[PDB]
Amino acid sequence: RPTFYRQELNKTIWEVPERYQNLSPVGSGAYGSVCAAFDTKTGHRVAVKKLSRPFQSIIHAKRTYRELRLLKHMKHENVIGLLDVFTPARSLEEFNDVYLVTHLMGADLNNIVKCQKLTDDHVQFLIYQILRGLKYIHSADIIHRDLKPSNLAVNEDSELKILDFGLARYVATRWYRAPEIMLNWMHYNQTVDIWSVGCIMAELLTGRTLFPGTDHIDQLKLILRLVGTPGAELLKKISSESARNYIQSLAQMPKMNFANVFIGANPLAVDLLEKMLVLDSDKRITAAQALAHAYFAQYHDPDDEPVADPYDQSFESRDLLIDEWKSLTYDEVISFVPPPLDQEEME
Ligand SMILES: Nc1nccc(-c2c(-c3ccc(F)cc3)ncn2C2CCNCC2)n1
Ligand SMILES: CCNC(=N)NC[C@H]1[C@@H]2C[C@H]3C[C@@H](C2)C[C@@H]1C3
Ligand SMILES: [Ca+2]
Ligand SMILES: [Ca+2]
Ligand SMILES: [Ca+2]
Ligand SMILES: [Ca+2]
Ligand SMILES: [Cl-]
Repeated sequence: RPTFYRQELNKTIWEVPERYQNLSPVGSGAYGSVCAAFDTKTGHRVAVKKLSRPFQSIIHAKRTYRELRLLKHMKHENVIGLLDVFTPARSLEEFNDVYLVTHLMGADLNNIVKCQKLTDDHVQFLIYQILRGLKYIHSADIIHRDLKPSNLAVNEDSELKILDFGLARYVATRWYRAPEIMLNWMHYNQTVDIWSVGCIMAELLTGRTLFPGTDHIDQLKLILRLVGTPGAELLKKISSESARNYIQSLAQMPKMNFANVFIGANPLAVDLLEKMLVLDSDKRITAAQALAHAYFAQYHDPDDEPVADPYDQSFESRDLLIDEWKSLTYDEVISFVPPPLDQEEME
């Protein structure tokens, strides 16, 4: 059995195996807070997330199970996955704390673009990696729904991983959210995340936020100025009569030619943005299709753009008692198998 030690971090006690040393806070994550650490077993740097009150309510308990199940399933170089999961509890009866461990990523995407005019080749690499991660999660019927620069972890070499996907069943930015999500439209698909990629890519190319709306109405008006007024077919998706009447009442605006908006950008980048930033979600390019776009020609490699194993989400439709979610979560902690340190081979 491993020996644990206690340390106060972010004003609360963390209890971790002695394997993990030099814990230092690196910010909050979804439903928890994160510390960087040194893994003395492998000499690797890791990030340890302590979930906040994982079993306080049925909402917390199911979200704890959801996150652990998802992260145990994700095995892709552009998606956050698990090196370890632990609890100081010796039994289910004692079980009240869950810690998740992944490879340390020092920054988020806001740290990459803030003080650096990115080259086009570098933007290609960043967006390529997002799309590769999205192809993988979407292939398991998992959608992010709130993709944004602060949900993209990046290391010192610009390697990127998607995180905080598949969650949520504090005031957040809405500047990157798909219109169908921001406005609660009745049905949507995986391409909500592609809208977000378009917003991110636009900002990496120009250094400016594409749609910096002050509220949901101002954000919609900014979007429509770029993409033009939608047809009546799009109203089909909106439940609220007041919202439909409002949108319908707006003066007709033509779509802008993106070449006149992103002056000086690679024409292939402009073409890709035109395919991502479409209001018709059935018309939006998918992640897999975007990976084949000529903008990524120097990075694209079909042998290294894998899909996910099938993911059983049947638990999502079930209402269970708190102790049932807790026991299921405990089972998943105990059954976790750490991956090999080296899981890759030369092409
Ligand atoms: N520094 C770093 N490195 C990797 C991941 C994270 C991380 C996690 C997280 C998720 C699962 C897990 F098992 C361990 C940690 N959740 C939020 N963050 C963020 C902390 C600050 N914003 C950027 C990443 N932070
Ligand atoms: C922070 C800087 N970003 C912006 N001012 N974005 C809004 C503009 C862009 C999106 C719509 C079409 C064009 C291009 C004109 C506006 C509205
Ligand atoms: Ca390759
Ligand atoms: Ca490597
Ligand atoms: Ca290897
Ligand atoms: Ca090959
Ligand atoms: Cl599974």
